[PDB]
Amino acid sequence: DSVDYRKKGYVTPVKNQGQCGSCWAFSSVGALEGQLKKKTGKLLNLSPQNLVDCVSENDGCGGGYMTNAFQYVQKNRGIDSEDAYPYVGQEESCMYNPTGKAAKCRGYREIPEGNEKALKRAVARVGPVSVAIDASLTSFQFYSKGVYYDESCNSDNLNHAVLAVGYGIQKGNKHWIIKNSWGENWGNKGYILMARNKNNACGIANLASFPKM
Ligand SMILES: N#Cc1nc(CCCN2CCCCC2)cc(C2CCCCCC2)n1
Repeated sequence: DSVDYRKKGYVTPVKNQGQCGSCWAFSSVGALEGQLKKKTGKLLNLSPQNLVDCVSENDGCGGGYMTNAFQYVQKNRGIDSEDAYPYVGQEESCMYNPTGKAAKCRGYREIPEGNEKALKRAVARVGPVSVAIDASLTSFQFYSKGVYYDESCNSDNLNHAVLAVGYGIQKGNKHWIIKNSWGENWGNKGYILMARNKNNACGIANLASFPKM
């Protein structure tokens, strides 16, 4: 009763957003990449920078919503690849070119708010899902091993965007496998296991969505 999409080729390497508020763009490109692999049998790194620069409804390096990024890729008729529109860590003018186009989107669906059952179904039936969490605690930041649970985590304080790449159980502890964008150096090779079915720990199911392809 588990899945790990890193084993299935749905997940690109861990990235480092640096000192830009673009976690949302990495979340979005990660969910898009998964769907590229689901639909086509192959994926590639997609461009966070395209999103930071071209999604005007978001705040570039000052934050943004994944749903807005998916809406943008749909309306735009594409998103460039990372290699075609590479990541520079700051907002620049929108320089999207359809010649670099690597993925398309025909909408998105939002998981019902606070429902981890629905989220589990979504991860099983779609693949990697974009989620948002309270990552503000010192204990999240210094995570290294095991299943992260902190009683101080605030589910109404969503301040960081990440990506659910699977679920399972470790040492009796149900978990979400979370891909972050703080470099491979952070956590466990850029990954964190977060508590699953512990009353929506850190608001994991409060802002969950995936792109349609
Ligand atoms: N990276 C990323 C990222 N950075 C910010 C900027 C805040 C900077 N802030 C400055 C003071 C210290 C704490 C961080 C906001 C968000 C999103 C949160 C998750 C869901 C809703 C969408 C917005 N993500």
